[PDB]
Amino acid sequence: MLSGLNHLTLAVSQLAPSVAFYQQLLGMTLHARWDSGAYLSCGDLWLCLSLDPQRRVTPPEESDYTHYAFSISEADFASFAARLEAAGVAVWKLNRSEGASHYFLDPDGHKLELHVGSLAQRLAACREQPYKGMVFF
Amino acid sequence: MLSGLNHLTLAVSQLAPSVAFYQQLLGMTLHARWDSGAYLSCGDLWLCLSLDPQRRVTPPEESDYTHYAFSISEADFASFAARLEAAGVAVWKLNRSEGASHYFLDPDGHKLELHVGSLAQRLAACREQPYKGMVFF
Ligand SMILES: c1ccc2c(c1)CCNC2
Ligand SMILES: [Mn+2]
Ligand SMILES: [Mn+2]
Repeated sequence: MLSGLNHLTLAVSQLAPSVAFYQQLLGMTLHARWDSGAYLSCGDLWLCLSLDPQRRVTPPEESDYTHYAFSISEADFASFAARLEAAGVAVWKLNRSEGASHYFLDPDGHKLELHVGSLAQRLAACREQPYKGMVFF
Repeated sequence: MLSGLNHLTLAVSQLAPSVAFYQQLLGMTLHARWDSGAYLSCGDLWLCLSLDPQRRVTPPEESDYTHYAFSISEADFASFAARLEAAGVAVWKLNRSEGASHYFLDPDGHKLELHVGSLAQRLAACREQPYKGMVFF
């Protein structure tokens, strides 16, 4: 039986700028780094950055909608989003189609998101403003 | 301040086979489905499947090392791997690291993993046998 996400591994093209992005800019905890990777945590999330010569810096119009959202409180959301904007972090989406979210890119174009709210809260919001064809189980 | 992973969204080329894979084969709970996506949970993980015509069915040689690992107990690992094998699910890598791992592909070629073990366990093993260039913080 599967019980959750054990870890997220992101391939990165340049290890040091990626470590800086996740640790310095996003505030995640850096536990270890080596010549070809790093281990970080974000709350209970284990994040692995893996130096991969195959990773390409990918513009958002070239990649699909696969993305990774990080939880933030309602009190912290706007100032964190505004700080990323002021720091020049690139974006990839503007329309809030799934609640209070800020969509931004990592240095390699991994699609990231700040989001306020749980799945339960999402489902409750969708009952009032459902997607097309939506069924709840 | 970021407090964890809020959700993982996978772009999928065909919604029905992806729902079958995550719900029926992998045993995740399906909470809602709409014409262009679905919401599932796996323990604390909120998974979103998003129907995306830009998703290519991608051979593993043509994608980078970015991947998503799910937690499973040691006791359940071998029978779950055998279930995936019986279903004909392709493997993209053999395990050569600490902790049991099974590296398998989803219908669109998303790189998945079953892993037994925490970040703390990995760090303890690395302290005893550090990777080349490893520094701890
Ligand atoms: C460094 C960074 C990430 C990973 C590994 C090593 C081995 C297991 N799969 C994930
Ligand atoms: Mn999202
Ligand atoms: Mn892994």
